[PDB]
Amino acid sequence: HWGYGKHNGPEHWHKDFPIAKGERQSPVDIDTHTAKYDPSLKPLSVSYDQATSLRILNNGHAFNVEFDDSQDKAVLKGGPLDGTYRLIQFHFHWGSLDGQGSEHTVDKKKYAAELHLVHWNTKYGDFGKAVQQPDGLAVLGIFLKVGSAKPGLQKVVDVLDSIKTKGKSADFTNFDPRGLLPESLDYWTYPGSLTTPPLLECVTWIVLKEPISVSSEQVLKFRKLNFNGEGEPEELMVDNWRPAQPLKNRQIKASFK
Ligand SMILES: NS(=O)(=O)c1ccc(NCc2ccco2)c([N+](=O)[O-])c1
Ligand code: NA
Ligand SMILES: [Zn+2]
Repeated sequence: HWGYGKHNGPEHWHKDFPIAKGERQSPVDIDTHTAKYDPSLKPLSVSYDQATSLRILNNGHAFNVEFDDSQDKAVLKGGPLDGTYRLIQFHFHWGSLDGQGSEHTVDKKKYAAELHLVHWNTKYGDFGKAVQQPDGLAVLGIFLKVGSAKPGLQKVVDVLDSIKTKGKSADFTNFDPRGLLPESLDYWTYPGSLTTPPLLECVTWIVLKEPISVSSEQVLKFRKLNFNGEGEPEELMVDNWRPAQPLKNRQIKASFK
């Protein structure tokens, strides 16, 4: 099955998932000098006050913080989006060292990690139907650099010991994702895909320009997770990122001048 290693990683995914070579794959490099300001783009409306987190899961690839998406409790709208997109989960991608880990790059710069807040378009009723649509998903991407600690991340860091291996989960109620945002909501946007199999081309990507800072100790704890299950040889969960893919016939738009 797919993963991030030499024999099952991104260079192999196309065999089982031929859309890996498709026309709107993610991530991409954001070439900042050619991303054109679009004055018709609206401010992003992130409404997370009523978010209800439920659980955190090590799925063998990353960890997902899952939300109650049976009502419009945490939603993303505005920006490039038409309608309303409901938060279902967030997760991260990160590196073995601070100089890599992000999926998107900015003028070829790799950040230490990247946070993805995943939302589905409520006009399709359920996530499974949304991922059959070219405008089914909106993913808010936020870069992480290593510096000062992010206070709102520490509750995540501290539960990771309890979900070390694939298939382990823990209660994770009352987590406020507002604590993971940067100050500015300036963004770049483009049409793309999921960055892991099944690589479905359903995503409006919204990538924030301002990184959040996390401490070295915080990211070091991400790197103590395991890809393997309990009682299997230890494979540290590091370098769970897909490299940049060809931009093809797409334009990245900037929300800011
Ligand atoms: N790195 S990402 O934000 O693009 C991403 C990748 C895969 C999946 N899911 C994979 C999957 C299984 C069935 C359909 O879809 C998700 N997600 O679900 O939020 C997000
Ligand atoms: Na452009
Ligand atoms: Zn992701």
